[PDB]
Order: sequence, then structure tokens, then C-alpha cells
Amino acid sequence: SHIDCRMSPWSEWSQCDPCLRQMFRSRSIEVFGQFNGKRCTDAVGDRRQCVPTEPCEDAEDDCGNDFQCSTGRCIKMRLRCNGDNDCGDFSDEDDCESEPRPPCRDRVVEESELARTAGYGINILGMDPLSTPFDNEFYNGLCNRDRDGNTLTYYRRPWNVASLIYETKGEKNFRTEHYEEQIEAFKSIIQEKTSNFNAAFRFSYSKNETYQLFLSYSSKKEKMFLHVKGEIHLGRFVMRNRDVVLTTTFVDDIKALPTTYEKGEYFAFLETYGTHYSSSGSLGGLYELIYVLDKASMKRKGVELKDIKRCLGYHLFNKDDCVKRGEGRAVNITSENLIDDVVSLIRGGTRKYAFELKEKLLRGTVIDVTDFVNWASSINDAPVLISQKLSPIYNLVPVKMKNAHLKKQNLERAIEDYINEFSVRKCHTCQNGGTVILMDGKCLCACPFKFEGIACEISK
Amino acid sequence: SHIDCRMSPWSEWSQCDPCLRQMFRSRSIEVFGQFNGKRCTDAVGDRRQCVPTEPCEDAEDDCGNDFQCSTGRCIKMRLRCNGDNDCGDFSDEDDCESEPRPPCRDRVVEESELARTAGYGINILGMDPLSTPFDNEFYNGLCNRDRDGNTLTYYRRPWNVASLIYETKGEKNFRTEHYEEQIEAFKSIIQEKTSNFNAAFRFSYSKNETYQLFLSYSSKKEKMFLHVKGEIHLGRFVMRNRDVVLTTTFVDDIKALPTTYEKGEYFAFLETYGTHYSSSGSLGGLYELIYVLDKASMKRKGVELKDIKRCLGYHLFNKDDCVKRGEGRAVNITSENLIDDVVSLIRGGTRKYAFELKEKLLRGTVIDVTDFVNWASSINDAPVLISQKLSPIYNLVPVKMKNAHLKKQNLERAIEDYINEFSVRKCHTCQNGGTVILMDGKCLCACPFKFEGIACEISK
Amino acid sequence: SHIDCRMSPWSEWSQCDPCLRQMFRSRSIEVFGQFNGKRCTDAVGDRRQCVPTEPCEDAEDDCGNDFQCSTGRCIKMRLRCNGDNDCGDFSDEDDCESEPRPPCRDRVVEESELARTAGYGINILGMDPLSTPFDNEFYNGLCNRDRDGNTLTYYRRPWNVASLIYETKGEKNFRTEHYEEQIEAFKSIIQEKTSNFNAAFRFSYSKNETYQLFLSYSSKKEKMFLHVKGEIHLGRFVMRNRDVVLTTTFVDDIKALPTTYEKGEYFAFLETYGTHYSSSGSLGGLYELIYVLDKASMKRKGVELKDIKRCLGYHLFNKDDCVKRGEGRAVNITSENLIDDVVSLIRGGTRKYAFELKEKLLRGTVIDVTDFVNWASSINDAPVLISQKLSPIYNLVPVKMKNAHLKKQNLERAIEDYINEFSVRKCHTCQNGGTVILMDGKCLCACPFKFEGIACEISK
Ligand SMILES: *[C@@H]1O[C@H](CO)[C@@H](O)[C@H](O)[C@H]1NC(C)=O
Ligand SMILES: *[C@@H]1O[C@H](CO)[C@@H](O)[C@H](O)[C@H]1NC(C)=O
Ligand SMILES: *[C@@H]1O[C@H](CO)[C@@H](O)[C@H](O)[C@H]1NC(C)=O
Ligand SMILES: *[C@@H]1O[C@H](CO)[C@@H](O)[C@H](O)[C@@H]1O
Ligand SMILES: *[C@@H]1O[C@H](CO)[C@@H](O)[C@H](O)[C@@H]1O
Ligand SMILES: *[C@@H]1O[C@H](CO)[C@@H](O)[C@H](O)[C@@H]1O
Repeated sequence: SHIDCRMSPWSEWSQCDPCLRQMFRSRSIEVFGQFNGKRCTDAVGDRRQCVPTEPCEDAEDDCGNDFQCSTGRCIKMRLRCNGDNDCGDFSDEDDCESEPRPPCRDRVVEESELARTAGYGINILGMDPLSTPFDNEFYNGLCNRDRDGNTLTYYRRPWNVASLIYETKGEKNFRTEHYEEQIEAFKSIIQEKTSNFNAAFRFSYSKNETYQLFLSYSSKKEKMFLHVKGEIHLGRFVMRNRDVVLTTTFVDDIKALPTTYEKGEYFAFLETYGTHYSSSGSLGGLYELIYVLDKASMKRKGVELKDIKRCLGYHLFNKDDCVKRGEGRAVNITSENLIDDVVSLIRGGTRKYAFELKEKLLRGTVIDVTDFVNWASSINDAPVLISQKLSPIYNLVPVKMKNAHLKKQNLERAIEDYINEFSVRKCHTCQNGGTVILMDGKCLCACPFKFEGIACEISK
Repeated sequence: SHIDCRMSPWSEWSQCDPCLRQMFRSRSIEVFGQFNGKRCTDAVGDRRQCVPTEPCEDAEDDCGNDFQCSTGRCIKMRLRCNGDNDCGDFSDEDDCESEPRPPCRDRVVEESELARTAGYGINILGMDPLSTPFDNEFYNGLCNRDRDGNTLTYYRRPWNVASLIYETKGEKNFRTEHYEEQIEAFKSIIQEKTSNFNAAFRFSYSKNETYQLFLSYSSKKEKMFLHVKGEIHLGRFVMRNRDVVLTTTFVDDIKALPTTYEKGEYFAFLETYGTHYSSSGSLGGLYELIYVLDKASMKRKGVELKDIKRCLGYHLFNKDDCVKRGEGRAVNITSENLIDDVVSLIRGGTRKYAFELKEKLLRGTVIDVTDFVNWASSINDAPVLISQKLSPIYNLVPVKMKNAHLKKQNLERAIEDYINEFSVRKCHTCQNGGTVILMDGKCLCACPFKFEGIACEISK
Repeated sequence: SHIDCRMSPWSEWSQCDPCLRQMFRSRSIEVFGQFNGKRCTDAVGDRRQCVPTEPCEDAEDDCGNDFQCSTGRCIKMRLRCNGDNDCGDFSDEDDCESEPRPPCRDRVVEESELARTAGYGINILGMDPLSTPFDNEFYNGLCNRDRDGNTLTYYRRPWNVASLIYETKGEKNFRTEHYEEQIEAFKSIIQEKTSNFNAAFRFSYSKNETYQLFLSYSSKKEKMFLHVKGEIHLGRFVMRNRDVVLTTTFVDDIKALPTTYEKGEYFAFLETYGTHYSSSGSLGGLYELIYVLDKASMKRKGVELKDIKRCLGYHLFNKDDCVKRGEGRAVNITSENLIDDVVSLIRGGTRKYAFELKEKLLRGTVIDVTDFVNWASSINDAPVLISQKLSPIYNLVPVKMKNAHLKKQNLERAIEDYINEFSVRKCHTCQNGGTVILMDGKCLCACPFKFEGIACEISK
């Protein structure tokens, strides 16, 4: 068992991209390292400076009949001096001596806590970088209020969020399964022959053979299961799809794409800003217990016994003898296996109450209803995204910018190449029911419940 | 078992839509991914910028004999300086030095809490984005009061809400079913033959065969069920159908539709603003317990026994022998299955009392009547929509705007295409009673009560 | 089992209605969706803008010798400066410098709480939108007092209410039925033959056959029922039929009817303002318990037994044998079903006492007489309509307006078409006693007490 990492050879140098003065080249990954071998360490993509031999046109947008700002975002004239940071670099609340004319008037209006990070541009592994391509500070001069249940406030709705409810949806699943199987097998045998021959001046011949045999098999098995899962949802959100504003640090990174399907830059872009964006989330976070017991007793026995009681004797003078032989054997074999797994997981909430709750779960005693309530009041402060409906990031690249369809054509294939080349289906699978897991480019396998070996080979 | 996602090829590029300068093209989805395969990730619809080769007419409404505003909504002259935000951008309470003449006079008149979000533009999955196409701030210079039971106030009726009652309709269902079936089968057999032959100088021949057999089968079964469901309704609402005002961020998105049935834009519109709007809701929210027990004991036995007691002996001299043989067998097999499911769900109410109530339900002890009362007083703050009578969103697109019937003809087919192409009837169904569920474009199946496999195959 | 929704094809485009500049067309619904199929979603009626090719006359009323107002209601000269909002837009208390001359003088006179919403324009489903076609602010310069029992005040009688009493009519029904049936059947059989034949040097032949049989059947059944129903009535009302004033937002919607029996607009009108108006109601609200128990025990047994005891033996030398055989069988089968349903419902009253009362009902303990009294004092605040005598809405369209009889001829057939096309008698009925219920255009069936299937097929 010895597998090492591998690399494909590099490709050819494509072209000096004239709008970036760099030629790119790339390669792929054949086989990731496995079974205590060398790690691949993500060495795809390469860059090299070159002089532009044939210069491109000046790639800048027209920004027709709109006030250009000091960032690159083009806003309208209606957003002038509105008291809202619309250009990004505060190009409204400085210029004029006119009225600030706030569209949210003297009504009690605050800033939100859930809508401001409403992108959660997610990656296909499952973890979510908050590198939001959206900009949740652009209000576009509107004042739409969305109520809160507990605090009785009036939060705002940013322009990129199309809907934002605050329900209170608590939901506890609970299961406990139980299996048991006893079996007691049993087999006894007793045999006996007693032969006696007598002549008549005589001759005798006796034999008393007494065989016995005995076998038991008293084996039980047991297999429990338990599963608590209590979700707590506080609302949701749904993002938009047309006339969407993007943040400042993202339009530039789309504008710096090599436009010719150069493979090196897109694998950096898709891990800087994620693969998909959560177009419809649901905040508030869960907890979970799992209690997998397992038991396997076994007995087996054997009780064996033999006897021969011979004799002889005759009067003619006298002669006699008496012979005895007796053997006994016994075997007891009592085996036992026992396994207990406990897993607990808990997401969301303040640091002080959630880790009271986790240990009150794992103690096994009953939890008085003051810690789940305190954690559920805590979850308003620190929400954790729990369920999302994805959407690809090339459904977000704007069309106003130059070479938009070519960059979308690049990003629609880069996601296929990213999901293919880092897939788990390149490492050869582990035997004995071992589930292979790609991690750090090093396919580690998890063995079920009995196998301590890396290849799930050694048993107990 | 290995299914991956599939895609149809793209269509042809239709036409530069001259009023939007973009040509659209699209495709469909053949088979969603299933059984631990690649996800489809919603890649329908495509956009591309193009120069308008043949320009359209200037698509703007006439707004005949009405005061146009700084949003696009056309109000009447009666709404001038009324002290109500009718244009959306406050084009009443700024202009004149005349009287504000409030139609709600010095009577105690407030703003509502249930009517202001009275659209709940819903989607066919079951969840409800609050992206209200209606505008519940337009009062049209009228003062219609609707009373409250508990607080004794006088809320208003916005123009888009046609009726709004506040009942107090509490309604608890409760069920508990119970099934049980014991059975005890039993079968015993005893056999015996005793033969004895004697001559007469003699010869004997004996045999004592003693067979026995014994079988039990003592199996019981049990299957409980419980179901609490206590709804609490606080009123309802019924929206209108003619002379309806729409919000500012929705008439623009209808005006930006490609008018030629271009499939890419309508699938973004129908998931920005939902598929249907709740034309008749009922607020106030439920809770629910479900307690599905299951039990299956089983015993079976077997007790077997054999015996042969032969003999022989004669005087002529003497000879005799006595032979004994005896076998015994026993099997006990005692199996047991047990399953407990508990589900609890709770909607509506403040964060502090509802999650006291849920754990007081799941404890199993009796709940003193102070937590259901406190949750029911809490439900006035945070209502949750509970029952609705839908209506399609192409019964809402106004007819005053240009190309209204063509856009309604597009939206009446886009709902059929949306309900067909994301239907569950494309994924091949799971066996063993597994109910397939479309989720994230990845058809996951739920297996009933015994099957841990993805295809519901492995049993216990 | 697979039924989907269906639609008839659309009709022909009728005519540009010249007073509304819109041609209408429509269709019908053949079969609603049923058994987990596609929903119809109410797609009847259609509108389309068209230029008026032949213009109609200016549809406005004469309003002969009456002061026209700024709404469209024509009041008399006697109502000038009376201090009552008669035109709707306050065209009395602004103009003159004369006396306000209130017809209710310095006597203690208030505004009502039950008469102000005295329409309750109801729909044929059973639920009641408060979209009152009547106007319960028009007093017509009269001062008619109607007393109150508890508060000792003097409420007013609006012109649309012809009579208004405040009784106090409490009425509790109570039932408890009980059925029980035990039966114990029993059948035992014992048989025996003992034959013995002896010769005489001999020969014997014996036989002792001993059969037995035993059967029980000890099954009981029980079926309880309980039904509390305590109504509490506080008064009633009776509306008028001639010289009736209607509200401002209803004469316009009658005036916007297409006049040619165009089917699309009337199905929106009849669900904006209901099908009938409650011409004679009775306020104050009920509560209700239902306790349906069900039990079905069953036993059955069987105890079977057989025996053959043969023998033979003769002296001639000697020979004999003895043969025994004995079988035993036993079956016990003990089945049990149990069902408990509880339903509770409660209408009317403040939020704090009614939901104390509901849980004091469902606890099963006796309720001390302090919660029913507090709920009955609460019911003065929040009444709920409980019994009504309907009347069709085309007995309410005024005759002064133009094309009144044609619109009444349209509305007298639109109610027949509405009650026919959304009737439950289009969905094919469910078997096994399943009652079909039309809901959301999706005929769901309810199965009685044992059947969990959608088509009431699977039993227990
Ligand atoms: C994958 O690994 C897990 C780890 O415990 C194991 O339980 C499971 O049986 C493996 N196989 C599959 C198909 O999930
Ligand atoms: C669908 O899945 C559920 C999940 O438990 C199962 O109970 C049910 O039998 C399945 N089939 C149908 C027809 O609902
Ligand atoms: C209708 O459905 C109900 C639901 O329980 C059932 O009790 C009744 O027998 C059905 N049939 C009729 C004729 O009411
Ligand atoms: C990467 O590219 C270099 C270019 O010189 C090769 O030499 C190397 O073997 C690898 O393919
Ligand atoms: C989408 O459309 C492109 C257009 O070039 C095709 O090449 C592709 O195969 C897919 O159909
Ligand atoms: C509705 O009416 C249209 C009119 O073109 C038909 O094409 C359609 O089939 C339905 O009947």
C-alpha cells in the first residue's frame, strides 16, 4: 500500500493577454495522494509577465447618461445628496448644500442585522465564505420596512434583497430505534453400551462404555440508535436576479479575467468568491445528538466425557482383573464486543449558553426548560445559515461590461472543470466498506466501527 | 446506482429586443441528479448584449389627464396635499401651502400591523416570499376603520385590502390511535413405541423408542399514534382585483420583460416575485406534535428429544447387553424491534414563549394553562400565514401599460413551463416505498422506518 | 390513481365595451385536479385593451334636484351642515357659518360598535368578508336610540339598520351517547372410543382414541360520543331593502361592469364583494367540544388435542407391544383497536380568556364558574357572527343608475354560473365512504377513522 501524488505536464503558453500583459498556462491533476503518501498541494495554474506585442482597446465602460463615481459604479441622478452611501466612496453626502431629503423620514427606522450579509457566496464543499458579491448598502432611495417579532423594530430592506420575513419556526425531530436478538442453541448426547458375556471353569468378558457430549451456544446481540435534531428558524431571504448592484471588489475581479479561457485565473477566482451564491437562504441554526450503541456478546461451550470399565475373572486357582479408564474435557469460550459512539453538534448562538446546552445534552439527564429557551433567545444575536437554494455565479456577471458573454462562457465551463478535477472519483476506493473522503488533496478513508487500518483491513 | 445531471443543448439566438438591447436564449433540463451524483445548479436562461439593429418605439405610457409622479405611478388630482404618500416619492406633502385636509380627522386613527404586508406573493413549493406586488401604503384619501379586539384601537384599511376582520378562532384537533395484536401458537407431539419379544434356552429383543417435539411462537405487535394540532386564527384578509395599485419595484420589472416569449427572463421574474399572490389569506399560526411508536416483539422456540433403550439377554452360560442412547436439542430465538419517532413543529409568536411551549409539549407531562395562554397572547406580535387561496400572477399585470396582453400571454405559459420543468416527475422513482423529493435539483428519497440506504434497499 | 387539472378552450373576443375600452373573453373548468395532481389555479376570465371603435354615451347619472357631492352620492338639502358625514368627503361640516343643528341633542349619545359593520357580505363557502356594501355612517339627520344592557349607554341606529335589539340569550346544548356490546361465544367437544378385543394361545387388540376440541370467541365493542355546544347571543340586526345607501367603493365597481354579460369581470366582482349579504344576522359566538371514542377488542382461541393408546400382547413364548401417540395444538389470537378523537372549537372573545376556556374544556376536569363568566363578559368586545339569513346581491344594485336591469340580469346568472362551475359535483367521488371536499381547486377526500390512503383504500 503506497500511492503518491501525480501531475500532468504543463500546457503550451497561450498568448499575451493585452489588457493584462500576462500569458497564462495550466495543467491538471491525475491521481491524488492516498495511503500515507505525498500531498499534491494544489499546483495548478501559472502566470508569467510578458510585454504586450499587440495592444488591446481600452477596456472601459461607456456609462451612458449616468453619474460615474470614484469606484466604477454608475448611479442615477435621483440618488444625489440622498444621505445614502450609493457610490461606495460617499459621493452623495459631500457635494451639495441642498436638503439631504431622506426617503426614510422621521419614522423610527434602523439598520438591519440579517440583510447586510445576504449573499453568502457558497462553495460546493458545504462551507460558506461570506464574500458577498452583492452590495447590501445600496438602498436606491427607497424606504421599505420589515418588522421584527421580539424587539418590535423596523429594519430596512436593501435593494438586493427582494423579500425578508421573520417567522419563528421551531422544529424538533426525535428518533430512537432499538434492535435486539437473543439466541440459545443447545445439543446434548448420552450414549451407553453395557455388554456382559459369561461362560461356565468359566470365562467372563464385560464392557461398560459410557459416552457423553454436550454443546451450548448462548449468544445475544443488541443495536440501539438515537437521534435528536432540533432546528430553529428565524426567517429567510430571497435575492434578486435583474438590475442587481455588485460590490466594488468584485466587478474589478471580473474585469481582470483573461477572456480567452486561460485556466489559471478561473481556479483562483472560483476559490476567492465561491462557486455559487445563496439565492434563497434560511438563517437560524440547529443542534444534533447521535448515540450509536452496539453490543455483541457470545458464549460457546463444550463438555465431553468418556468411560470404559472393563473386567475379567474366572475360577478354574483364580484369576481376575478390573480395568477403569475415564476422560473428561471441557471448553468455555466467552467473547464480548461493545461499541459506543456519541456525536454532538451545535451551531449558532452566543458563546455562553450554547456550550451549556451541549453538555446538558451529553450528560444524559433531562434538561429543564431554561437552557433551550436561553439558547433560542441567544440565536437572535448570532445566526448561522442552515438551508439554501444555490444558483451559479455566471448568472450574476453583468452584461453592461465588455466581453461579458465570453467571460460567462468561460465561467460556465470552469465550474464543470472544477467539479470534475477535484472530484472524489479519481482516488481508487477503499475496500471493506471504507468511504473515501477527499480532503487537502489527500483521500482519507473512514472505516466502519471495527477497522483501525488505513485500508480498513485489520479487524477485531 | 449512479445517476448524474443532464442538460439539453441551447436554443438559437432569437432577436435583439430593441427596447432592452439584449437577445435571449435558453434550454431545458432533462434529468436531475440523483443517488449521490452531480447537481444541476439551475443553469437555464442566458443573456448577451447586442446593438439594436432596428429600434422600437419609445415604450412609455400616456398617463392621460392624471398627475404623473417621480416614480411612474399616475394618481388623480384629489390626492393633492392630502398628507398621504401617494406617489411613493412624497409628491403631496411638499408642494402647496394649502391645508393638509386629512380624511382621517381627529378621531384616534393608527397604522395597521397586518394589512401592510397583505400580499405574500407565494411560490408553488409552499414557502412565501413577502415580496408584495401590492402597495399597502396607498390609501386614496379614504378613512375606513377596522376594530381590534384586544387592544381596542382603530386600524386603517389600505386600498388594496377589500376586507379585514379580526376574529379569535381557536381550534384544537387531537387524535390518538392504538393498535395491538398478540398471537401465541403452540404445537406439541409425544410419540412412544415399546416392543418386547420373548422366546423360550431363550432370546429376548426389546426396544423403547421415545420421541418428543415441541414448538412455540409467542409474538406480539403494537403500533401507537398520536397527533395534536392546535391552530389559532386572528382574522383574515381579501385582496382586490380591479383598480389595484402596484409597488414601484414591480411595474418596472414587468416593463423589462422581453415581450417575445424569451424563456430566460421569465424564470428569473417568477422566482423574484413568486408564482402566485395570496388573494385570500388567514394569519395566526399553528403548532403540531406527532408521536409514532412502533413495536414488534417475536419469540420462537423448539425443544426436541429422542431416546432408544435397547436390551438383550439370554440364559443357555449367560449373555446380555443393555444399550441406551438419548439426544436432546433446544433452540430459543427472541427478536425485538422498537421504533419511536417524535416530530414537533411550532410557528408564530415571540421568541421567548413559543420555545417554552415546544419543550413543555415534548416533555410529555401535562402543561398548566399559562404557557398556551402566553403564546396565544404572543401571537398578536408575530403572525404567520397559515391558509391561503391562490391566484395567478398574470391576473395582476395591468392593462394600461404597453404590450400588456402579450406579456400576459407569456406569463400564462411560463407558469406551465415552470411547473413542468421543475416537477418531481422527471426523476425515476425510488423503490421499497421511497417517496422522492425534489430539492436543490437533487432528488432525494425518504425511506419508511427501516431502510437506511439511499435506494431504500438495506433492511433490518 | 393519477388525475390532473383540465381547462376548456377560450371563447371568442366579444366586443370593445366602449364605456371601459376593454374586450373580455373567458372559458370554463372541466375537471379539477385530484389525487396528488396539478392544481387548476383559477385561470378563468381574461382582459385585453382595445381602442373604442364606436363610442358609448357618457354614462353618468342625472342626480335630479339633489346636491351632488364629491363622491357620487346624491343627498338632500335637509342634510346641509348637520354635523354628519353624509357625502363621505365631509361636504357638510365645512361650508356654512350656520348652526350645526345636531339632531342628537345634548342627550348622552354615542357611536355604536355592532351596527357599524352590519353588512357582512358573505360568500357561499361559509366565511364572511366584512366588505360591507352598505354604508353605516349615513344617519340621514335622525336620532334613534337603542339601549344597552350591561354598559347602560345609548347607541345610535344607522339608516341602513332597520332594527337592532340587545338581548342576552345563552343556550347550552349537551349530549353524551354511549353504546356497548359484549359477546362471548363458546363451543367445546370431547370424543372418546375405547375398543378392546380379546381371544383365547390368545390375541388382543386395544385402542383408546381420545379427541378433544375447544373454541372461544370473547369480543367486546364500545362506542362513546359526547357533544357540548354553548352558544351565547348578544342581539341581532335586520337590514333594509329600499332607499338604501351604498358605500363609495361599491357603486363605482357596479358602474365598471361590462354590461354585455362578459364572464371575466363578474367572477372578480363576486369574489371582491361576496355573493350574498347578511340581511339578518345574530352576533355573539359559540364554542364546541366533540369527543368520539371507539374501541374494538377481540379474542379468539383454539385448543385441540389428540391421543391414540394402542396395545397388543399374547402368550403362546411371549410377545407384546404398547404404542402411545399424543398431539396437542393451541392458538390464541388477541386483537385490539382503539381510536380517540377530540375536536374543540371556540369563536369570539378577547385573546386572554377564550384560550384559558378552551384548555379548561379539554383537560376534562370540571370548570369552576369563573372562566365561562369571564369569556361571556369578554364577548361584548369581540363578537363573531353566528347565524344569518342570506339574500342575493342583485337585490341590492340600485335602479337609479344606468343599465341597472341589464347588470341585474348579468348578476342573476353569474351566481348560478359561480355555484355551478366551482361545485363539488365535478370531481369524481372517493370510495370507501370518503367525503370529497373542494379546496383550492384540488378535491381532497377525508377518510373515516381507519383509512390512511388518499383514496381511502388501505385499512387497519
Ligand atoms: C461511508 O463511510 C461511512 C463512515 O462510517 C460508513 O458508515 C458508510 O457505510 C460508508 N458507505 C456509504 C455508502 O455511505
Ligand atoms: C412517501 O414517503 C413517506 C416518508 O415517510 C412515506 O411514509 C410514504 O409511505 C411514501 N409514499 C406515499 C405514497 O406517500
Ligand atoms: C363524509 O366525510 C366524513 C368525514 O369523517 C364522514 O364521517 C362521512 O361519513 C362522509 N359521508 C357523508 C355522507 O357525510
Ligand atoms: C511544467 O512546465 C515546464 C516548462 O519548461 C516543464 O519543463 C515541466 O516538465 C512541467 O511540465
Ligand atoms: C450552449 O450553447 C453553446 C453555443 O455555442 C453550445 O456550444 C453548447 O454546446 C451549449 O449547447
Ligand atoms: C386560450 O386562447 C388562446 C387564443 O390564442 C388559444 O390559443 C389557447 O389555446 C386557449 O384556448
